[PDB]
Amino acid sequence: AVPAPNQQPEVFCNQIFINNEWHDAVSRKTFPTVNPSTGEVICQVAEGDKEDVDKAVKAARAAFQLGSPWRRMDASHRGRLLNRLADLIERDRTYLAALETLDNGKPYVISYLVDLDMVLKCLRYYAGWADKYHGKTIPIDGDFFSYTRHEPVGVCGQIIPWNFPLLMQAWKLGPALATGNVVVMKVAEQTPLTALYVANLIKEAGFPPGVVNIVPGFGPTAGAAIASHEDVDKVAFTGSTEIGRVIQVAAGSSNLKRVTLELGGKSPNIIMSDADMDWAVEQAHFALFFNQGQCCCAGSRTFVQEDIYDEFVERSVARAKSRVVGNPFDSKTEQGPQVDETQFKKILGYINTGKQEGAKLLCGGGIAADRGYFIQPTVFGDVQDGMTIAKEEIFGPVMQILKFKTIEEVVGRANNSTYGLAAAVFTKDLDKANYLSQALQAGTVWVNCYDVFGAQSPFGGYKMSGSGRELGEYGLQAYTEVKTVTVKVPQKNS
Amino acid sequence: AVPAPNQQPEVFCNQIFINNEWHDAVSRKTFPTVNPSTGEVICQVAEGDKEDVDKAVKAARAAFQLGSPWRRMDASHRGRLLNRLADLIERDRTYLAALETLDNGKPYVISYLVDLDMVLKCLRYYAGWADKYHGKTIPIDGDFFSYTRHEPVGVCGQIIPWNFPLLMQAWKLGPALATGNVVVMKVAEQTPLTALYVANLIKEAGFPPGVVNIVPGFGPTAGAAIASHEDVDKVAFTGSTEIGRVIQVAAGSSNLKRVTLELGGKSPNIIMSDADMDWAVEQAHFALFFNQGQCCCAGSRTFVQEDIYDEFVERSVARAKSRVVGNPFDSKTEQGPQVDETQFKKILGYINTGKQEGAKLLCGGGIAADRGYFIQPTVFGDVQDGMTIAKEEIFGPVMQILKFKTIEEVVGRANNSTYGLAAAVFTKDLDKANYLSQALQAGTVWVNCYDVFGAQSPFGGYKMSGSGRELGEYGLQAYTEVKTVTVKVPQKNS
Amino acid sequence: AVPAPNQQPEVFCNQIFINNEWHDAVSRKTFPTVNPSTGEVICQVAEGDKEDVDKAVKAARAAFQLGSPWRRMDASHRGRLLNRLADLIERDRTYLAALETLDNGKPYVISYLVDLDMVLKCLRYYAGWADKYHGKTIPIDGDFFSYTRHEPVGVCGQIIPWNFPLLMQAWKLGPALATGNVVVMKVAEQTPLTALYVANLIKEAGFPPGVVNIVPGFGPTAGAAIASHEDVDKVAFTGSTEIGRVIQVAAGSSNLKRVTLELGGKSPNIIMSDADMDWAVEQAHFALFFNQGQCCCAGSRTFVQEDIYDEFVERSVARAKSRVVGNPFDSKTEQGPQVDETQFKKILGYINTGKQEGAKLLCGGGIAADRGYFIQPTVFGDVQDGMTIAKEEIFGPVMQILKFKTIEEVVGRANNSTYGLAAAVFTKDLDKANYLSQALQAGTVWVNCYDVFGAQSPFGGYKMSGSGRELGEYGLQAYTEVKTVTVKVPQKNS
Amino acid sequence: AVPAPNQQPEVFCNQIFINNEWHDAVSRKTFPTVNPSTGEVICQVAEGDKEDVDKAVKAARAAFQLGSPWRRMDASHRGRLLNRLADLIERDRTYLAALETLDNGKPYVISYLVDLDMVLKCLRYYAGWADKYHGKTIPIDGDFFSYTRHEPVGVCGQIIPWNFPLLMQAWKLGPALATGNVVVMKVAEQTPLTALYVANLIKEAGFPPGVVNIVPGFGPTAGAAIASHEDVDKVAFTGSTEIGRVIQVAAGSSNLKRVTLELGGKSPNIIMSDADMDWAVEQAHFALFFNQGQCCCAGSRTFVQEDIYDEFVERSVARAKSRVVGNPFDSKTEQGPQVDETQFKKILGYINTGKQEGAKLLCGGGIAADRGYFIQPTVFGDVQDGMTIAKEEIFGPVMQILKFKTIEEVVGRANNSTYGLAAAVFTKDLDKANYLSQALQAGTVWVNCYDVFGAQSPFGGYKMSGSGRELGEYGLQAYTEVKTVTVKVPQKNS
Ligand SMILES: NC(=O)c1ccc[n+]([C@@H]2O[C@H](COP(=O)([O-])OP(=O)(O)OC[C@H]3O[C@@H](n4cnc5c(N)ncnc54)[C@H](O)[C@@H]3O)[C@@H](O)[C@H]2O)c1
Ligand SMILES: [Mg+2]
Ligand SMILES: [Mg+2]
Ligand SMILES: [Mg+2]
Ligand SMILES: [Mg+2]
Ligand code: NA
Ligand code: NA
Ligand code: NA
Ligand code: NA
Repeated sequence: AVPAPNQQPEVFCNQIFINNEWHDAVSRKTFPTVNPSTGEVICQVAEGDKEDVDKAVKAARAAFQLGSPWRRMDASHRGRLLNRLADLIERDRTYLAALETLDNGKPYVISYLVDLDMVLKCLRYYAGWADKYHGKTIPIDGDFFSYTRHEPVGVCGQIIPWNFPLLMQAWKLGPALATGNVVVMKVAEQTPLTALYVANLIKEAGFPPGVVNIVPGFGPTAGAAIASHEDVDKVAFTGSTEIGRVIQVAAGSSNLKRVTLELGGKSPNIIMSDADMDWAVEQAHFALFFNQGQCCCAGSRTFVQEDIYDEFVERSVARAKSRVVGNPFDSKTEQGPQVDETQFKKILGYINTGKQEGAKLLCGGGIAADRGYFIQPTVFGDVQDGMTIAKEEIFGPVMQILKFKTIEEVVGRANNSTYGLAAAVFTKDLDKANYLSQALQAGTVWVNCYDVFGAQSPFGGYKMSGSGRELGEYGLQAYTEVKTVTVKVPQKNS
Repeated sequence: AVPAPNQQPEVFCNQIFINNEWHDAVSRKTFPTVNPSTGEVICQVAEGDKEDVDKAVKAARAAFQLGSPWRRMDASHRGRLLNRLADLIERDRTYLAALETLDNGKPYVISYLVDLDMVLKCLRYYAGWADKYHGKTIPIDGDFFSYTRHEPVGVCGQIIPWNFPLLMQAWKLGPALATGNVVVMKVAEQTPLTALYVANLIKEAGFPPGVVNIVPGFGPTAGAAIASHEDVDKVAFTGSTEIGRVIQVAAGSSNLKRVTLELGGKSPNIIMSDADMDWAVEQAHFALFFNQGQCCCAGSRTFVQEDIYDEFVERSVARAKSRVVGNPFDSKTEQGPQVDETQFKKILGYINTGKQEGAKLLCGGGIAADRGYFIQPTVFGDVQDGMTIAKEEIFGPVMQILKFKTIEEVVGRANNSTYGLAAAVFTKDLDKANYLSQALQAGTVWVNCYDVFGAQSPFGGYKMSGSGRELGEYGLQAYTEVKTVTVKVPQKNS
Repeated sequence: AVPAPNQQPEVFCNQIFINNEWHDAVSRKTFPTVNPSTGEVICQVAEGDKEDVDKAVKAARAAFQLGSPWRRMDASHRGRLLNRLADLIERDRTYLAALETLDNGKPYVISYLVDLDMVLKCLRYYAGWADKYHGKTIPIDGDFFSYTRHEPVGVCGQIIPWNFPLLMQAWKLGPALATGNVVVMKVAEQTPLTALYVANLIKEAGFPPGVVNIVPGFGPTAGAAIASHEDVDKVAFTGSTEIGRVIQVAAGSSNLKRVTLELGGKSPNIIMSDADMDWAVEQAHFALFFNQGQCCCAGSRTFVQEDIYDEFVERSVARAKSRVVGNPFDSKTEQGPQVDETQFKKILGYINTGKQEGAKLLCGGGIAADRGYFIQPTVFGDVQDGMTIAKEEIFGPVMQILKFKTIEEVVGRANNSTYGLAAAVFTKDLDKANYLSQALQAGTVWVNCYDVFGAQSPFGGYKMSGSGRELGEYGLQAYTEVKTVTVKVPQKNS
Repeated sequence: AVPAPNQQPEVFCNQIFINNEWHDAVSRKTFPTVNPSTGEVICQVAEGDKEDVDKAVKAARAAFQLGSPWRRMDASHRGRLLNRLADLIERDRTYLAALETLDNGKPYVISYLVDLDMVLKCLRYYAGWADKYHGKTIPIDGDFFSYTRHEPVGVCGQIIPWNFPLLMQAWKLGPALATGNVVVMKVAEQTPLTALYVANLIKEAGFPPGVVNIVPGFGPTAGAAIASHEDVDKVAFTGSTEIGRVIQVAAGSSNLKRVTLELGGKSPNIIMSDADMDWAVEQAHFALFFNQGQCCCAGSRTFVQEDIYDEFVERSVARAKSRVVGNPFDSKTEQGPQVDETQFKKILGYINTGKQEGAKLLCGGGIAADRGYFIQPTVFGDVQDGMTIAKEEIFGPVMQILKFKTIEEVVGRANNSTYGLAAAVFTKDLDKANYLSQALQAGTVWVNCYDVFGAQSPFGGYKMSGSGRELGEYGLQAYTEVKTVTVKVPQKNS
């Protein structure tokens, strides 16, 4: 039961957020944000750059000073604030979901039932961690009392992507705020709206000025300014592998700020011959096509055992052909447009590459509508490991199905990648499930399911899919600076 | 690769161990310890009673005084001491294994390869815990600095059974010593020898006097004296459910000392129709017949799915018939005698009960030799839940095989018990394994295996099979007294 | 800032709470609950006995069945429910505070600003734990996958005292519910009202029927029925050392249910010569007189160094004399009446004992009013260790001041007790503070403060002050049943 | 009790260690390692470069393959191997200490009693962690079973400095091996000898070929090769801030390997007016002069309160003048030479800068001997925050004494630095100690002591002194790659 959306949500926030106030870019420049469903401009947004980031960092540093309201605040109260923010987001759930769809393109039903639900669960999960991430009292040698204080890392720069606007903001703000840090966030230029509105809710919830600062703008400008800043203590980035390298290089070239990266992937979804056919087919479809295929851990490499290959392919093709593409605001729409023209073109280019390299086009392969950035659900059969569409992150509704014979074979082929964000295994066998989940080199291995995220469970990549983990208890590690205090005592006893 | 045993090991220790010295009982009384393989007396052992326990408790209390060598000793050094004890036990491995067999009756090969190996692995594991069981620094509300000190619980009374003499001693000493406690141990009257010799090694290792005290003697005397003592802070008991109740009542009646119990069981071993027949058969055999069937978590209720029942039974009977019973010192012996005459007769009474109640005797059922306490491997088929041999812990080589149809059925029947120490599931199906492991009400659930103990994994019972857990990190909880220190500070900051 | 109270709050709940419904006792019997400020009957309350407890246990067991709404509920949702209950309690904060004062006697201002605040903080803290009390994946030896499930302990019997009605209920419900257990609570016969109203809010919050059941009644009847019940998995008791013993004996005599106890104390408050005089005097007053002296960890033994003894006593006596005693609803009242006539008389008997044993009566010592159960703030000087008022828990506004010379002397004198609930040290010296906090044998050691409780910090006693800990992460241990699952895998790898 | 040293220990190892075998550099080139005490060449050492690192990485990768001896080895056995290595290092303690002194220059007595003792304590500590760094079982939403596997991070490149050759090797090998990783270590060109010999002991201990590989050589060559390698999963570096940046940039430019850094410092040692004069003076001396002043956390900024400044300075100057400089093998020597000519000159240059900037030279200031790299213990008084010697890491026996008035003042001045490795506070006041320890922006804050390291307590820097922590449990974080396994189950229950 999803509330009727407002297909034309009003925009109340489109500037730079510093000290709980709205500012125009120092340059006074603005950039347009487009609605992918029509190709039309929604509104202008302040174009933050280096000078704006500088104002944001100073505000955050000021809010982080010893003795400030944010630093003195009870840990439990930080939890109270996070829950309040969640309550406020829930109050405006219908509006935010609509605005999310307008600027991103994903179906409103999904924005409401999935994106916003996950945002609420993430913030509420971390609210609980606020006063529970204990330090330790250590039984060190000699006559000493030794313990550790889990302090905030400090001024945290957070650069996020456009595929899950609200959710990426939550995954970042949740752990940072729970541990008492201050934030300078750089939202994606393609989807700045929903994040900016949430800043209004952050102010309404009671967060002190400067605790959360959002600077909308481009990457090489605002993004690089944050990564290279001399007064930013830590940076958390989610995006392409290419930019992740630039982020880490910026960190090492500047003040050696701490770094955590959540990059792309080319996750393998392995279907064994003993899998439940109907379930595997539907899950494999979801694994790749979810969120217009714009998911970091998308099952972009569907390995299917030769005994069930033919049947699996027929069913997969049928499902892809029945996948409804249209206006995201229509409750019947399963797939909306791609985020922008750049992604639109990049995906079409990959489809063309797939055709040239010898992959078998089974369905789709072209534009789905003359207005917007809609692409037909595309499925390639008989894909070989050496093919481009088998090695590069397409980030669109383009499925690759590969055939394999043995379990040893598939392990080597699945792990033969520079990526290692996620992986999946579909089987009814206990030993095969354990054998594969142990052998697969990925941050997350789903068994008989896919895209199962939980605020409780860690998520991150192996190899070049990133470093560090987000969500769960692990998501607090990167936002904590450990201090050891060793005190001389008259006589130590157990 | 088992060294030739000394079939008549010399006894060097047979008195009360207090303050790293050997004492006769105050009463000067002694009791005989018998060799179950011949029924002959090995030697006399000091019969400790209340007055002897009192001397041991005072010695322990003195060793636990603030400022004592044991209290001031670095946590890491306690670890060094435990590793030293392990090394000494390894030096005398061949001797201890032989002595273990002589007094307990289990096969020498098993004493050497299993019991002693596990003892070594238990002590070495806990040695590593000595300086790693951290306390916490807590982000409490207000201007305070709050933290916890994990202190030793104090004088720990440890009462152990006779089925695994050396191992039960290790499971008790390892965690207690790693956390800096002092001990007053009451070993079983049937097998006091090996534990007493280890006391010599404890002294040789460098442990301060009074840290470990051992009082051989009977239960209602020495055992009850420890459980009811006004100066014993904690008691850990391993034995029958009947005595466990007595221990807990004694604790409540005395000084409210902390209690942890490891009692009996009637563990169900579930064999699904899709299990590997050969494997399940051999494992089910081991699950019940191990250590003359004198194992707390023995799979005494073998549930077999109707479609594979007949074949499973035929193979089970054949294996039981081929099981070699004889002199424990003979390399070909799989099963030695029962611990003593009391157990010998108790088991025969159960076999008679099984015949009278209608269970089908498939093999064995009687005495295996005219000398010693040897009983033929016995297997009962078509056992029903209401039968005595299906509800009561037999503790002998008596196997119960029950038939079942559905998975929902077996769950209910397996959980329909006052016991809940362990359980096992044999299947190749992922979902069946996960379904059963979650549903079964047991402290340990083995999947496609049985009797897999690891110093790293906890062991304990649900319901009336005990309370608390031993082994792993959990094994330190009961030996730790938590102290909170909350300090007023000028101004708290995150 | 305190809202004007309704000095005559209406009672809406006075029956037995089972399956979210109100029931009369099977016997139809009722008992009167008195207002200690007037000695008049507030109303009648259903007198629950064994048969009523049986209905409660069965309902709880039913709500705990595998596949039930409570068992299947997401852990995070349990957190949501706990936060909802907290919100409902805050909505009715003014009403609950008034009702607390009416039935207990403590000052309304304190009920509102302290009791209810602490209740809200306790529930909100534990709501955050609901989905974060992780189990473990263990690197066990051999080819196995070993892990632990942290399951609910089951049907939890919770028996609470009358000194902090709402708070004791919160301390019990918070951790139990956070971990997925079901509850059968027995509230104190002297103060059943507030807890019963909270049951209504529990139903309003959405908790499934049978998750929380409250049975008002007496101890030897309803209380003993819970402790001795064959289907109660765990019992948590807070009360006298005398009844604690009875509970533990009942547990051992019945089904060996797990037990945690929170008993009395005779907590020492040590004031060193270098302490801040004004601060120590005020805190020492609060340490003992708080909540009409009806506090488990009351600083009933005030040790003062000889060089500051005379001045400390003069100031303490003056503070005691200025302490306003009267109607709890009057904002100027610091101290209300004692809970009932039984306590009233017991305290008067102790004051007489103090006079007879040679303690110097400095002020007070008699009845403060003709109506109600008011006792004058009483101070005894030159108290000796052997005196009864120095060894037994008075639980009234009776202060004992003892003189001491050295720091070594006070450690021995403070530790020479069967109690060990709490302790405190007042000093400006780093070494003295560390020396004492380590040496003191108490569950909580406050430094330069007293009665500082935090939902984040554990609380419990050493020796006969109880066993186990409440609050903090440690508060979840007793409500968790650990299950180890060890699965055989094809080939284990690190 | 120090055994007489062999002042001319024979060198047995001076090549590249790959696959438990000794190899010459592919280029066949060698470099000389000098004895700083005489300026003479000890021996030639294989000069490893990129090609040799490539051989090392491939061997490490091979040893890390799924199914290899190192991967299948029980975690507990990895602990057994670490303890064995520790025992072997202890067997050869006298020899290793002598060789440490010969190549590094530090006093033999210190090498024996401190360096080697700490090495032994580090390895034995981590040996215990091998099978205790548990993963988690998470109570995720929905019908799923979610858990994490704590897997080894992989091929770990470890680059270490020359100030503590053996110890730096222990701090790196202990955690890496405890968690099942493989290593390619690059020891300092100035002190390669001792580490190479330890490789012989690693082979003798039973560690599989390729698990530990050591490549002696220069930084821009061998070091850079490791940091930029496409198949190295993680790099741990200990050295200058300058090279730390190069390492992080190389990591971002190559394969985005994980990075942890342990850089330099300019640690403030604060002496309050109420400190114990004698103690503070002796500890301030040790704080700076330890290990010829070649300590990362050296107290290079001694802040002394004005009221005790003159007395503190007089005593400090007297202690520095009495400090015995000479042959490190002579028992009376407190200070040996600097590690090499480059450091020698760098330190002399800093002393010159101190004289030019206006700092008051109180003692020393020049060369202590005509042979070797000996520098007189130098003390500068009246140092100002803006002076070069007050901002840059000198790494020599040059002490800076600065005067201050208030506690608020010293906090600001102590924190006004790009470094933040450690700090110290000397005071008898509880409040001041807690105020300062909380306020100071440093990885380790010592109270009434200094240079107190424990294998149990974390060590690392804030700001530019590094990132991540070493030692303690935290030391395992960087050598662990978290994997989440989420399995669909029929029906999830608590
Ligand atoms: N430890 C504490 O925090 C605490 C709390 C309250 C009172 N006390 C001590 O207890 C003394 C007496 O007061 P009290 O009568 O209210 O304590 P109590 O132990 O008798 O009552 C506490 C709770 O236990 C229940 N209870 C009583 N008998 C029981 C039994 N036989 N089986 C099961 N439950 C039973 C009572 O009904 C009540 O719910 C006080 O003067 C004080 O010394 C201690
Ligand atoms: Mg880009
Ligand atoms: Mg018995
Ligand atoms: Mg009573
Ligand atoms: Mg260099
Ligand atoms: Na857009
Ligand atoms: Na015997
Ligand atoms: Na009352
Ligand atoms: Na050298």
